[PDB]
Amino acid sequence: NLVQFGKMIECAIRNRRPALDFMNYGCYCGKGGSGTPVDDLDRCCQVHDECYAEAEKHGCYPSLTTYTWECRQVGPYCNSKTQCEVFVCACDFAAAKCFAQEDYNPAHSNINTGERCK
Repeated sequence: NLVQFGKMIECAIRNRRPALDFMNYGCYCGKGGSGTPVDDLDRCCQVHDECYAEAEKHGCYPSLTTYTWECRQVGPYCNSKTQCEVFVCACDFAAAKCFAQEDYNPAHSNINTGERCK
């Protein structure tokens, strides 16, 4: 669920920035979901959106999913059981690792998505 994804980001990126930074960034970081991603970080978010949308297509509801995971020395680690929770944990896991790897450009935060993401 939302809080878990937040804690998972924090874990992956070693609390280098607030998880809240990833909620208003580029064309895809935040809720939905259009145009060309402004950079590879934003593309993390696009792939994440696609992942959730696959999950929902198959009967999961990512916003209602509370999965099982742990923050380990090596990073976030999914330890879920049911199909949906395994699927949704793995969406969040790939996005969090992606965020840890990619550059965060402050000029790409809080962009006019109305105008720049069509």
